[PDB]
Amino acid sequence: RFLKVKNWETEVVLTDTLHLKSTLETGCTEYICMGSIMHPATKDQLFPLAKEFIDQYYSSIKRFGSKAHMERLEEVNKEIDTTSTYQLKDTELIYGAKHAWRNASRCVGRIQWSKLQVFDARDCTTAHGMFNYICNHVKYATNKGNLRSAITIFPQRTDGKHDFRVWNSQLIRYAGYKQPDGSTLGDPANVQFTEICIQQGWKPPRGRFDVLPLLLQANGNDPELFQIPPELVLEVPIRHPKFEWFKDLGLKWYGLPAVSNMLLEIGGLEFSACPFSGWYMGTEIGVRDYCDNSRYNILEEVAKKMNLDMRKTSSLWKDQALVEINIAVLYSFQSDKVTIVDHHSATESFIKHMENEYRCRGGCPADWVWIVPPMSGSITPVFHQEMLNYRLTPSFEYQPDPWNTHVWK
Amino acid sequence: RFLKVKNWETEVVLTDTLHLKSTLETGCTEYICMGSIMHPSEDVATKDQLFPLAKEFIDQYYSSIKRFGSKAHMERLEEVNKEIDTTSTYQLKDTELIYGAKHAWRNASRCVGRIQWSKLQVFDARDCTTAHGMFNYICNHVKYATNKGNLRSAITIFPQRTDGKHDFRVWNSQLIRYAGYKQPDGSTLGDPANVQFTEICIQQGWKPPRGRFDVLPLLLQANGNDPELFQIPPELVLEVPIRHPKFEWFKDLGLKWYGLPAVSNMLLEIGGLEFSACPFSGWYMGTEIGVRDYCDNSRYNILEEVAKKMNLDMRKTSSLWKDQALVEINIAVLYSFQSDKVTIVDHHSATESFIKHMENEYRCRGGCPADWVWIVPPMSGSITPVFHQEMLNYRLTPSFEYQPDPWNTHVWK
Ligand code: HEM
Ligand code: HEM
Ligand SMILES: Cc1cc(N)nc(CCc2cc(CCN)cc(F)c2F)c1
Ligand SMILES: Cc1cc(N)nc(CCc2cc(CCN)cc(F)c2F)c1
Ligand SMILES: Cc1cc(N)nc(CCc2cc(CCN)cc(F)c2F)c1
Ligand SMILES: C[C@H](O)[C@H](O)[C@H]1CNc2nc(N)[nH]c(=O)c2N1
Ligand SMILES: C[C@H](O)[C@H](O)[C@H]1CNc2nc(N)[nH]c(=O)c2N1
Ligand SMILES: [Zn+2]
Repeated sequence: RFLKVKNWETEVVLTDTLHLKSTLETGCTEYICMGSIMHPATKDQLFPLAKEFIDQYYSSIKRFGSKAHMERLEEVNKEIDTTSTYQLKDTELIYGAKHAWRNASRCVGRIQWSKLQVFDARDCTTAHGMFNYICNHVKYATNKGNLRSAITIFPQRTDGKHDFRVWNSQLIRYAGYKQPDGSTLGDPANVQFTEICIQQGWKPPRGRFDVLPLLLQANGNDPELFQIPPELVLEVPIRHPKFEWFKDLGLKWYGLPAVSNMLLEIGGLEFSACPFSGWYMGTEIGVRDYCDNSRYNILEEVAKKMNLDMRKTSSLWKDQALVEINIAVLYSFQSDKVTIVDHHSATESFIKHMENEYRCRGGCPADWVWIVPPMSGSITPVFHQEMLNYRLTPSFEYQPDPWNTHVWK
Repeated sequence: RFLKVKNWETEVVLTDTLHLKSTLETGCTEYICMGSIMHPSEDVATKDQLFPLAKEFIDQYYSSIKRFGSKAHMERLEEVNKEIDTTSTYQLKDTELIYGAKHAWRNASRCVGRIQWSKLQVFDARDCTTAHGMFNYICNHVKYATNKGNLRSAITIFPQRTDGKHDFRVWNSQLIRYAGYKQPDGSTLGDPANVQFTEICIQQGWKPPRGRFDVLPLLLQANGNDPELFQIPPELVLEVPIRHPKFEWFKDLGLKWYGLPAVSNMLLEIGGLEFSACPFSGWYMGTEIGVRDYCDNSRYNILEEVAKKMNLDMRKTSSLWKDQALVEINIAVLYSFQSDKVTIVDHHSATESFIKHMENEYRCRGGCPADWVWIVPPMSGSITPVFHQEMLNYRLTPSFEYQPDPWNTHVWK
């Protein structure tokens, strides 16, 4: 009734008891494992989700079953009778937001989990208010380059008709344009959203790295376009410490990764607009953003200027060019004093974290498929780490795109 | 009953119906996924356990040859059923043996090489009775499979398990491996992965040359008896010296690797029968050597030396000095194997072939069990197509399974 996991590089073994607290499906069964699938209330249903979280919280402050505690257990249960839902105390919102990050199985950055700055935006009511909260988030988090992790939490879902949503998948993305001759300008992953913003009245500059506008939806109304003041959008020009022609590539990338399309679930409530931001692992930019074939796809471009044998795959010209690109990302950010972590430091930090979590908490849900970096996998320590994956609450979940689901006016 | 998988690089979606035939545990539950665990958690079948397993294997063999429900199919079932009832086991026809072996390979969810599953040379060694006999069967396998560098997939199959007390085992984990010697001071000579098995060999009288690339003796076990030592004849062990197309100094490293990878510690399960000794071999993907064998810290661990020779700034990690030297190593391995006309496949060619295979298998067979954590190569993962491919993992039989290390199990005399 316990589970061990081994590190085959170190032969260290850890015992998992924390898993005895999951409930949502993994999607796997004893007959099929779905570890690589990207995606596998009423009166009744809300009470116990709230109940278990309050017990969770009060257990986290020594005072489990305390004289206080039951008054909150009382008050929360009382409020659900009247408003149907209920509202978290500031204490609960901060705990719940920090623990959703703590339980994000796919996040390698979680050693930093309790150093989360929470911004309570639950008094927001209009897209204009949303824009204001988001601008203050970006400015705080960017912090001239000394980035700090933060989340802004907008009002919880109530009936579905009046959701608050950030339609951008991230606060800061570059735009994607369909070129008349079948090709794509900018970031290909963003063609659809970019066409919506254009359809919505955005006047695109139609270059590669055009920062998309914010498309914010408050209280179920139609979304509205807002352009983020550029003085808040910190960007880095990508140069190489060896190749002088590298600056000639015209490459830049922004400094603030901020996820804005996910759903945060605390005690049964559903915060559908909860943008959060950290700082980059270099491979996110170098390997995935620049080198996916469905993204900026610069491998051919870089190897050409490196003059590499591009005919046979066994020359490993893609591998060589990949390493160089990621050297330039990490070097460009460090030269411009913008926070960045390479995949070796990042993965070394996550082994520490797993060690911490097993000692003080008894388990750390982790998704090997996402924690292992997209490059040089086995030379990082997480590659040889067995992990158990299980779903703990509070949690970040996916949700449908608003445009697939929104009935306009 | 109609599970979907998506490729996130191409948007292709495939429909899996084959999963309905799955069986033994994945190791996962609705509450915990174990897809990154390496393993799970007198033991021989009864007449009652065996009847169903055999029937279903026979039913599926006869379905494969478009003879399901035929009189041949019906007599075979009755022949098997009676044999299990009288002898508490049964013997596969040779045709069934070959189909079973090929389909355990087809079914092997961790194998990226499966596009070759049906071109497999099966050697029926079920008439073997002694360790000397095994040595001979293995020598023939090595020579056939090596083929002067034009490698050829093969398996040799020794007698099936009876009561567990009389098993055939190849105590080696692979038929060709380099010895590893721990030292007084904690350093290791050779291959640190093989320190234990080397010590066993030495205990059994093997006189070790104590070198960085010593081919281990074979340690063969017939019919539950004590294992016995045999030296593979060196002329049958094809090796490749590792050099680099650009760095003249790379040969000064003194690297070499053997050409033939051949797994000899697994168990082949066909129709409820267990062939505890079934060495099988193919050809290498370069990353197996150039990433895992040479660059794992618990292995030969040469990144340090190679970076040095490349004059790499190794002060910080964010120089990516390990990444940079790992690439030039794997370039050298591909270049060496190719230079000497020894069959090898790079990780990009191999993953592209496997996507092609996996699609054809959905189309023609209705699914293709795959283990993402093992299919993705341990370098440059996301620039290979398997990284963006959703995969369903389930156990199809016939199958290769892990089994305990024999030295942990065997009782001596
Ligand atoms: C502080 C620096 C951080 C780093 C270096 C980091 C690193 C990463 C990386 C590399 C991924 C993979 C993302 C992808 O491939 O698209 C990821 C996923 C994730 N991170 Fe972090 N992270 C950080 C902070 C945070 C914070 C502050 C939160 C929430 C408050 C968070 C929650 C998540 C979640 C929920 C995912 C899953 C994404 C998904 O399912 O698509 N992370 N993280
Ligand atoms: C023909 C060329 C082949 C190639 C290129 C190939 C490739 C691979 C690779 C790269 C692995 C991962 C191994 C590791 O990281 O330790 C693997 C695993 C495996 N292969 Fe293949 N293989 C080939 C032939 C075969 C054959 C002939 C069989 C059986 C008849 C087979 C059955 C397996 C099995 C059972 C595993 C799982 C190993 C384990 O879980 O320890 N393969 N293969
Ligand atoms: C909090 C956080 C930190 C970090 N270090 N990374 C992320 C993911 C960010 C991200 C992902 C994707 C692709 C998601 N499939 C595109 C982006 F523009 C983006 F910012 C989030
Ligand atoms: C048939 C086959 C083909 C291939 N291409 N690869 C393999 C795995 C072979 C192998 C694995 C390990 C590590 C096992 N823990 C060490 C070896 F020396 C070795 F040959 C098997
Ligand atoms: C998915 C799966 C495939 C297979 N053939 N057999 C099993 C049974 C138990 C088992 C064996 C192995 C080693 C053989 N792959 C790895 C596992 F994760 C595992 F659960 C499971
Ligand atoms: C813990 C983890 O499951 C382990 O390191 C696995 C990961 N993936 C692998 N993939 C392959 N091909 N070979 C391996 O040995 C491993 N090891
Ligand atoms: C198919 C596969 O599950 C999918 O491509 C996953 C694999 N691992 C990943 N890991 C990270 N960090 N990010 C990703 O987008 C993915 N994609
Ligand atoms: Zn699973």
